Amino acid sequence: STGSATTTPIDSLDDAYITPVQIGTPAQTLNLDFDTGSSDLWVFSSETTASEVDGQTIYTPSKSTTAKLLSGATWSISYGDGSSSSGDVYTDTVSVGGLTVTGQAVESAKKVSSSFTEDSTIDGLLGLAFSTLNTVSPTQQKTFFDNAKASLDSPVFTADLGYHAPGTYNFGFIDTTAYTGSITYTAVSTKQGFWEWTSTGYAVGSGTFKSTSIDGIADTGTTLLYLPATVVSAYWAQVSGAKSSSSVGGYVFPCSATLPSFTFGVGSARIVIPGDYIDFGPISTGSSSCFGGIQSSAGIGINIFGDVALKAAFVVFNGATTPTLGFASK
Repeated sequence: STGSATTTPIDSLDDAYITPVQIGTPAQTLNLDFDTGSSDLWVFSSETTASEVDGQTIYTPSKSTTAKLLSGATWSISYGDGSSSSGDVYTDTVSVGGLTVTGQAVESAKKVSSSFTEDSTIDGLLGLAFSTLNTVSPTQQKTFFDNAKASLDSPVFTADLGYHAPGTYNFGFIDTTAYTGSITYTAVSTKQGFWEWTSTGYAVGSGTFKSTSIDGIADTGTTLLYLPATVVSAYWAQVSGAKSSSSVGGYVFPCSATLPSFTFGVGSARIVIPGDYIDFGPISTGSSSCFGGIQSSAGIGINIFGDVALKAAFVVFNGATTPTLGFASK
């Protein structure tokens, strides 16, 4: 089997991407944030505290003939940006882009933090990291990909995120029309439950490539690119007037600037992030100070190849017995 679904930015900054997912019988379609940095599929639901729902589409298990309470199971998750959610669990039929999993754990939110409430366009998350990170207790549950894997034509999914435009998540096949050149594959460590790999270095603009190992995760659920302070300082030093602002919470730059590209290494290959991808616009409405898309990972504890980086590539998440990651230009 295979599946193919379009993913769409939630706003004009590409702060996140939503992909329609069919849950239950008859289908209830919710728009979920596919997150390769977590491993819970959770949704706004009929159980969610009413004051914490503001515009989201909810899953109502009582209207699904295939929904079953997973008795005794609870879940609770906290994300890197400080947001969180928690609730109980149903199993139900879940389909993405024509690919169907029966018995998928669908985590029903009883509580969500303010950032989720305030984002009316995100109806929940679908985690695509390794199932060892799944938070369901006392019986840990598998991700949608893990459940689908054996039925897939090939044990892979791909992320093809757009810059200010729709893109695609495919399951079970590599669309050879979706990228240019060849795909370069690189080793993954699953030790922390992430799609963790090591980039071979970077360049700023038309500058020379610096060979240096940068360990980090491929995380579709993180907006920006978080890298070591040394790397990030070297980037922003090439933008007149750029500075790290404690009050704003990262590097800012004059909105009048033309940003340089940023290149990262994948083995001997190179992925180029155009400067425009690094512009996250005014820090507040009408400001002439703009927020940078490359930020320091210092104090996160891990480097994160978020959407800023991933949207510059066609990315293969290879879930074969020895997982790997592939990157191609597009």
